[PDB]
Amino acid sequence: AKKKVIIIGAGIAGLKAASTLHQNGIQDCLVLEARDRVGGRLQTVTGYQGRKYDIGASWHHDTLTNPLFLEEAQLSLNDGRTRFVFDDDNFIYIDEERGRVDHDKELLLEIVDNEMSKFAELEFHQHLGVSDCSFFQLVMKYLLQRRQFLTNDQIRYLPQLCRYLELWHGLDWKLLSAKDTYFGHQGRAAFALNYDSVVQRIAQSFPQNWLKLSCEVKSITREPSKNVTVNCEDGTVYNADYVIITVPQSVLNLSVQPEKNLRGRIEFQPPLKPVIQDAFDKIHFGALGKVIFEFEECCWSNESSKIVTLANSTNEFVEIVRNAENLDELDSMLEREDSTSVTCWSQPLFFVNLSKSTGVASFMMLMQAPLTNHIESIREDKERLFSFFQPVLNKIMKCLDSEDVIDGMRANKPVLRNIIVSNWTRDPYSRGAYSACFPGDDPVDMVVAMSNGQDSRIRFAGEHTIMDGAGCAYGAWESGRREATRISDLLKLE
Amino acid sequence: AKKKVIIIGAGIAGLKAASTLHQNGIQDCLVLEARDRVGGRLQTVTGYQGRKYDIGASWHHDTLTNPLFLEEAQLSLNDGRTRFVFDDDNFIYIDEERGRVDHDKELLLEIVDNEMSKFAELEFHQHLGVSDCSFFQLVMKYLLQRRQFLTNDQIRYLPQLCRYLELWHGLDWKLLSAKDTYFGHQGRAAFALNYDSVVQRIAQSFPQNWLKLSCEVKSITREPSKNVTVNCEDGTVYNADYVIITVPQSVLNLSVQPEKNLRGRIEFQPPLKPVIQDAFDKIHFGALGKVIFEFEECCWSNESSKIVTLANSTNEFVEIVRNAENLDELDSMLEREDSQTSVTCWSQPLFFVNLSKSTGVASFMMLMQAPLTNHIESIREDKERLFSFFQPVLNKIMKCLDSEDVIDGMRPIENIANANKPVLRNIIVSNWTRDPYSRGAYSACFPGDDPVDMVVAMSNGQDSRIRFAGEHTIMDGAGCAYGAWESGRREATRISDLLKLE
Ligand SMILES: Cc1cc2nc3c(=O)[nH]c(=O)nc-3n(C[C@H](O)[C@H](O)[C@H](O)COP(=O)(O)OP(=O)(O)OC[C@H]3O[C@@H](n4cnc5c(N)ncnc54)[C@H](O)[C@@H]3O)c2cc1C
Ligand SMILES: Cc1cc2nc3c(=O)[nH]c(=O)nc-3n(C[C@H](O)[C@H](O)[C@H](O)COP(=O)(O)OP(=O)(O)OC[C@H]3O[C@@H](n4cnc5c(N)ncnc54)[C@H](O)[C@@H]3O)c2cc1C
Repeated sequence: AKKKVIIIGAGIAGLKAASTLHQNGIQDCLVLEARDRVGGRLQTVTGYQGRKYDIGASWHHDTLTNPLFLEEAQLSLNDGRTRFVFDDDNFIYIDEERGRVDHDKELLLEIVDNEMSKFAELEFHQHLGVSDCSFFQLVMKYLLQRRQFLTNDQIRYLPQLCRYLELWHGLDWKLLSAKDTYFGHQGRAAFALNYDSVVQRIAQSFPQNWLKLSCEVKSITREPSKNVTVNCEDGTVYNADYVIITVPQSVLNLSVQPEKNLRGRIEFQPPLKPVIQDAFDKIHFGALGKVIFEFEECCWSNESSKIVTLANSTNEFVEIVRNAENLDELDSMLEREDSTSVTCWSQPLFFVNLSKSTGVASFMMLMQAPLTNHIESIREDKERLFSFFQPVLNKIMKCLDSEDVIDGMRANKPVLRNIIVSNWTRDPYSRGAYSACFPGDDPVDMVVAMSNGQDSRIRFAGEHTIMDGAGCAYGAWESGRREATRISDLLKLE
Repeated sequence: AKKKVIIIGAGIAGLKAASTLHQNGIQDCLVLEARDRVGGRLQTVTGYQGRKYDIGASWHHDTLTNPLFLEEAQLSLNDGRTRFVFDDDNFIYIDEERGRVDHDKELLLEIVDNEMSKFAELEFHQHLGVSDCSFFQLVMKYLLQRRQFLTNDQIRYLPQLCRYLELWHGLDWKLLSAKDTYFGHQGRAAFALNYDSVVQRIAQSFPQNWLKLSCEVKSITREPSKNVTVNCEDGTVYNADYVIITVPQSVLNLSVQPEKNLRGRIEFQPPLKPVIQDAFDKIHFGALGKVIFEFEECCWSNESSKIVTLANSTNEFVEIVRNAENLDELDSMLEREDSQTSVTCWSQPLFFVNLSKSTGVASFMMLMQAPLTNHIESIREDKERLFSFFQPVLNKIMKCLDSEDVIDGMRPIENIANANKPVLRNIIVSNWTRDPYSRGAYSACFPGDDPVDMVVAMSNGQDSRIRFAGEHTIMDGAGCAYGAWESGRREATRISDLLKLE
């Protein structure tokens, strides 16, 4: 029961940490995972007829700089096996009443969207001391400043188009920090085929007996006797020189709350430092969610792999923008316009057309908080799911030269065979999708507190513990490498 | 004759400087201009049937932050005049063999173009700075690094597509600094209608008797008796407390040469300070050119106002990229290919503005770059040769825009007319490379250039009395009309406040 290093969590951060420790000659380590599987928020599920889908992470982002992707790419150069596809495409944008709205010669929405993004960059990325605000408020500020140079249809539709950013963060635009909204992407993203192959390679790169599944860690204690004690729910006790904690930010947040009996919650003694505890006030957790619609066969146009459905907009909104004297006045007018039920048209949805990129007759749809929570709470009511998404699904088919969807879950018409829904908001070992900023948040606080450790022996890794690739699989992966490398170096000094 | 301020040059920098002096109550100033007109590199010309075109600057750039543009926009709110139109559009890209190549579900050229530009940003914004190279060299590196993630057609057409940036700098991709190639476009640009209204509104805002046209300044002397003496070509001598020199960088560059006989050259006594002379080695001058094609009427598709014809590309290039081991071998393989013809309309990218969609005028405004510009400008009076040169791209554009080949109807006596076909009526060409008072288009970076040196040396002045304004003297809006406008305001405000305080 005496270990060099114990890693809590077998997601990509934990797996890479173990892989790195082995690579550096470190022996007698343990990876403790609460689930009966490795991978954490990397999970590939099976659906209709053995079709595979990533229900967690699915893209390699930032392929110009992503060190994890580059490893996959180099392997692919050496054996010629396909591990990923570049599915970056020209976005189709769909409004309920107007239909297709992308690449329009009069609307030119993509062009004003870039100006909007330039506006956002200029608001923050030249200055210092600028107050943060919601993404919604930033768009309203843009419209107010540029209305003289925008058509009515541009004012109506542009705010709904730019909300695709909600699906980068997993948050509604009024919940989302403007300051953190517009980050740069370092090149195209590559769709993983699939992430389980990445997980399995890393998992196989260290001794297989290090791994302990179905092992929920319940407490971690530092005796002044240097060593760290790790208590598991099964009553097992371990003693380690070092400890790398990779549980999600959301699960870690449970430690600073009194209720002990929460699933996933780790009791720290001595308690997590105030800098760590206070950092939870300045960073939050988004809820990107996924729904997979599996069809019998593709009878729609494969013009694009990328399709976004726009939430409904109004002409009354345009009149309000043109008539408002200032931001404050704009806020008042929009409130009185507001004063129904959430539908599939209440928010933007991002649909990936897998038929074009992978040859599979399915759509992978991304949704955001607060929709994600409501949908995941009914993930087993398939009739109710179909009735909710039916209007957007039918509008999509229409715009893709096809016809209305037929419910075949129990000609050239699309037949829906199965629906798969994510569970991240309800799973106690993830409790949401990934770290995300509300207006006023400062992610650098958490990253600093996390990467400086609780003490020299108690360390942290994971998507929420690093700057580059923050929120992303490659950031989690790098953070794991980081902590293991540090510990490797300290261990050889003995 | 004794003057408070003498301004050399009546371009927008010089005009705004004079406007500013008058606005702040300064009297007895002079604007000495070598040409028989004001406006400098702002010039609106008249063509077929009274159609007007800006043959110099035509866009308000960076409309999010452009202070000249924002003043224009405020004026239109005030007086109901149309001064501009937003003509940013989705680019139509045309290759001679394949036809339209834009927004293509297989090629997706715009997407990898975006990636290349991100690659460029990453290349020159790491903490460790790197050596500059040509835009060409940068593009090749991208292809060599990213070939695993690019299809054959992407490798073939992308490098031709990206060369649209040649028409922003007025420079061939092998002549252009990669470091300065990708800069920030702060919002959409607005097409001016036209820049002559801008010139007239500033020109009319100071006393007309301040202006002296056809007045070439030949020397500027700072008497150790403290004032500045300005000598003109005709022999007229002037004395001033302050002088604002706004002649182009290309003309100012002549001052380091000894032969006084060079047209437009100004003799400085004492000579331009070493920090100024040295800055000329770290900045150069591009040659953006223009050709206007005027048609009888629009019989082409108005899907977009923005059209770019790509220079010819080969599948052989793709094979070379796929088979190269490193950068050195890639250069050798390309240089052999380059060794194994004449210059044509397909030897370089050309940027065509379709004025019919944005302005309702049945004409195209085409932009060209060095080395092509000076060659075309040299034959500007030979319409039939001009037509013959551009005929293949004009025809390819018409086909791609659902029309027919172009008819030469440039001679009125011939009574040429047609319904279905595009009838060319007139061709207008710029002359900025052969005009001694411009000698090119605007400041531009060769690889290794650092424009900061010139801007600093210019903004600090030759001394307290001898100041500089113009597009080449300012960081924000460098090269641009609004940079020149702001620089004029800058030097005049400085002098004006100084004079007020006495
Ligand atoms: C829907 C969705 C889509 C995403 N899309 C992308 C994408 O396209 N591209 C991308 O790069 N990233 C994406 N992400 C983000 C990415 O998945 C995360 O950044 C990354 O998976 C986080 O990995 P991690 O190792 O840091 O944490 P995890 O992968 O969650 O691993 C932490 C492990 O700790 C374990 N654990 C928790 N508590 C205990 C305990 N008490 N005792 C023992 N073990 C415990 C958990 O079981 C978990 O497996 C997406 C995420 C979601 C949810
Ligand atoms: C083809 C072309 C297209 C362009 N497109 C754009 C565009 O789209 N948008 C944009 O913002 N800018 C554009 N520009 C750049 C823009 O025109 C310049 O940045 C701006 O006009 C410079 O003005 P200036 O007053 O600084 O110099 P100028 O306008 O050249 O004025 C300097 C004056 O000095 C006078 N002079 C020279 N020598 C003497 C002398 N020896 N004695 C007395 N007077 C002398 C000259 O006659 C000249 O009129 C373009 C330029 C060209 C050439």
